[PDB]
Amino acid sequence: MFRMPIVTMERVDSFSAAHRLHSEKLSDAENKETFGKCNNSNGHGHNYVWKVKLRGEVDPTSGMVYDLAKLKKEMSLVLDTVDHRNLDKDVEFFKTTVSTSENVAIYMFEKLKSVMSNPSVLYKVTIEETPKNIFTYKGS
Amino acid sequence: MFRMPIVTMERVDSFSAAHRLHSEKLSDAENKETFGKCNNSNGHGHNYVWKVKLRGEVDPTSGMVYDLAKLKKEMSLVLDTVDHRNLDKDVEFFKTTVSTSENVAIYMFEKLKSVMSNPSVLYKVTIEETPKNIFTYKGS
Amino acid sequence: MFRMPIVTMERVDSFSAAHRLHSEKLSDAENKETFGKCNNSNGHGHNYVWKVKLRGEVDPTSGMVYDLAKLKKEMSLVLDTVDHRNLDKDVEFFKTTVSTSENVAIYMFEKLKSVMSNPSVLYKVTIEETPKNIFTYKGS
Amino acid sequence: MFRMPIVTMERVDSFSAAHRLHSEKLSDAENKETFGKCNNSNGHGHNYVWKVKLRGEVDPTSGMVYDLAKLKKEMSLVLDTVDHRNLDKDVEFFKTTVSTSENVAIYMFEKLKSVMSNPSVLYKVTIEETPKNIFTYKGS
Amino acid sequence: MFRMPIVTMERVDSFSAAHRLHSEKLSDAENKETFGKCNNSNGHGHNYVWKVKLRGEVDPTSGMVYDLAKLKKEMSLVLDTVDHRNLDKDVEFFKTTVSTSENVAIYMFEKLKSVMSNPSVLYKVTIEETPKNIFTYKGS
Amino acid sequence: MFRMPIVTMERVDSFSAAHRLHSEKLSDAENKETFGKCNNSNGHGHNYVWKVKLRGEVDPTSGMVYDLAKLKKEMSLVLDTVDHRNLDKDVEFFKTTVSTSENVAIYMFEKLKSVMSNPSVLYKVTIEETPKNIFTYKGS
Ligand code: NA
Ligand code: NA
Ligand code: NA
Ligand code: NA
Ligand code: NA
Ligand code: NA
Ligand code: NA
Ligand code: NA
Ligand code: NA
Ligand code: NA
Ligand code: NA
Ligand code: NA
Ligand SMILES: [Zn+2]
Ligand SMILES: [Zn+2]
Ligand SMILES: [Zn+2]
Ligand SMILES: [Zn+2]
Ligand SMILES: [Zn+2]
Ligand SMILES: [Zn+2]
Repeated sequence: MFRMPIVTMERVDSFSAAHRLHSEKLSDAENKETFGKCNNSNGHGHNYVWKVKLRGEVDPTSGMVYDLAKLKKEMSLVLDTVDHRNLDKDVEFFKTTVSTSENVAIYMFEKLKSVMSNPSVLYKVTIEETPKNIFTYKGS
Repeated sequence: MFRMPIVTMERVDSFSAAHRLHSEKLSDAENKETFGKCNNSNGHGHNYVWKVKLRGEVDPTSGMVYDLAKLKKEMSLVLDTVDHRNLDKDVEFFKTTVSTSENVAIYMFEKLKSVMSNPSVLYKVTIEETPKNIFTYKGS
Repeated sequence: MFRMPIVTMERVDSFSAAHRLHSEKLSDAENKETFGKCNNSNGHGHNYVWKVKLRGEVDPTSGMVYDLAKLKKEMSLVLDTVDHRNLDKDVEFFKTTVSTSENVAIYMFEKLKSVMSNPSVLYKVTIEETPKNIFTYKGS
Repeated sequence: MFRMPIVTMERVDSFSAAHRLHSEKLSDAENKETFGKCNNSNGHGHNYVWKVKLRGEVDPTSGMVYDLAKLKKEMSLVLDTVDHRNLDKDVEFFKTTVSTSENVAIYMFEKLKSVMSNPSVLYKVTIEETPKNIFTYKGS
Repeated sequence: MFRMPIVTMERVDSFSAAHRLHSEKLSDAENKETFGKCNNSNGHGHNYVWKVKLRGEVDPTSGMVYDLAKLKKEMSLVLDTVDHRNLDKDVEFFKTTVSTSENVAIYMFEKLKSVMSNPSVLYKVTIEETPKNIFTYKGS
Repeated sequence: MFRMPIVTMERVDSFSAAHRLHSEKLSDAENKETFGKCNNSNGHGHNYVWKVKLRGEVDPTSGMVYDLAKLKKEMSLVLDTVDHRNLDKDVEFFKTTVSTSENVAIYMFEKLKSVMSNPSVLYKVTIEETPKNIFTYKGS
């Protein structure tokens, strides 16, 4: 056995979605106060940038940390759940957990981990809600 | 009189909004066929980039095509109508004109022209629905 | 009849390709002198950004200058010819016209025009050879 | 004779400079009112993005609108005048014309035109004072 | 008690400032040699990008690592000290510590920490002096 | 002695290169299957973004983690080996190690470390093969 160099591989994609920040554990007034304009009753939306970062040994034969073709398919499966959708209304997960970008990052990390051929190399998910507001999550 | 150099001045801002592409002049099936995933019943959303381009003589005293402080205020007035809103439900204009980015560009151009201290220098509006889909409008 | 507002619609994609700048109408020395490091005998490469800009009346029913789904398919047909290829060796056109980005812009414009469902709205092609070197072409 | 396709070629570079917006034709109070925080007595600064756009026939032999190596040298000559400098204090031109980005665009266009091997193809200069504030100039 | 997922939240803003790199502990010649063109006597300037990264448990009710509205106000307080200013002349801190971007990152981190409602979640500051030169600091 | 604040300094540059992903330890069919379109026999290419990140104590006199002028020269030496070249054919290293971006990141890290005046501060190399595919390496 010979341990190979450890490298990271990150793949960037995006999805467009609507949402409204509204907690079922808060009153109407509290939701307005906590979430401000993000609580607009008819919602608003974002192009979310999703970056998926893997870390692992370089394979000596393929030269890859992970098969990009395989990652593309797995990421597509996750993106299908959220792209051109309303997070709070169309995605079961967000019925019971507020759709802040913190919680979106967690959702995407966990859903991806659930579909991956080799989930052990999943290292970090990034969600950019806008170019100015960036969230990351590395799991438990 | 002495005509001064003609220069353009462009200012970039953004707004987050939800929408759904659905024409009242189309059947449900036709809307699905025309608009595809963009017709998702609960909508989706974008961070829209708005660029406002002015063209005019440079003022010999101030060195400006237009007062940026004034433009910022006028652009804010327009952005207030759409930011963190649902275009089709919250903005009267989109009740009767489909919220394609073509029509958003027209809306923003016309609304801005309506609030400007000097609307004669308004030259072009750009809307980037995503980084990959860009629309421009120069008026009548 | 009622002429509708004229708007532009631009769609951005990319392709990765190898090339070498070498004219069959120049000597070896002249090619080295004209093209410098771009004449490296084993070639070099770029991620080329391709932007396709259309201009036309907004449709009153669909709200679109052109059907994006249709454009995506037509652009794919063109991109298939160049993506992950060697321009000078794999693309017949470049056997007899030097693969400068000027000539790539012309190639992509003409090939796209050749496959378009409605080529009359094609307005401009942009090729970014790198983020710093940008070329555009509007046809004859 | 055979007229060749007309293509544009644009090259992007940058320079870092300090400035203060202050007109000798305005009083202290007027300068404060016209220029606001831009009139800060000790100045402020920008990374200015400079884009130089040329337009002309493609050469049948070289495939180029202009020799990029030559443009790089000519642009360097202009950039030497402004990079890591204070516009108002170090550049003679700005002693008598206010250093607004409108006037910077004009300055760079004219200075470049003055050093170019083939100035007839110079088509447009862009200055981005910040990513949000963009100016262009096409000459007389 | 139940420990919640740990997520990062990063907010990006910018400021324009002039500076000159000049150490009071170096001779004129040494300053020229150490700092080169950055020692230009009348200074130069940058649009500095500032990114503020927080790390902490997601709140189960609000879904947030930190209140963005609160962060915006706190970051504004820091930005007021440097925006449209000359670092070395207008900001007391830089009279006695050289205004390299390393030291700017430290300054902004410490000043922000000093005004924060909950400074325990401050994790990292980034300063981009230009798009090509990036500095980060995580405190003591 | 007094330990100074630890800060990172990162410098971004780029190079254009051709390559083909093909392992000498795989059959023709296996190479096609492993590498797909990346195995195109005449190759393809990328503008690779290279970021070089250093980490170390801030110098109390210069205010720098490292001399940028020195880093620029050292990075140039590495870039000379790959810019406007074919990785697999022109660079000895890639004759025996597949030119995946994982292995490019390792190559650039090790080659830079080999030429650095102070290699102890080298912390991380990033290679962006395209804007969507990003690799990093921190050494052994
Ligand atoms: Na909302
Ligand atoms: Na975003
Ligand atoms: Na929809
Ligand atoms: Na956008
Ligand atoms: Na070559
Ligand atoms: Na490019
Ligand atoms: Na000032
Ligand atoms: Na800028
Ligand atoms: Na200076
Ligand atoms: Na910057
Ligand atoms: Na290949
Ligand atoms: Na890249
Ligand atoms: Zn939101
Ligand atoms: Zn949409
Ligand atoms: Zn090339
Ligand atoms: Zn300024
Ligand atoms: Zn500086
Ligand atoms: Zn490749």
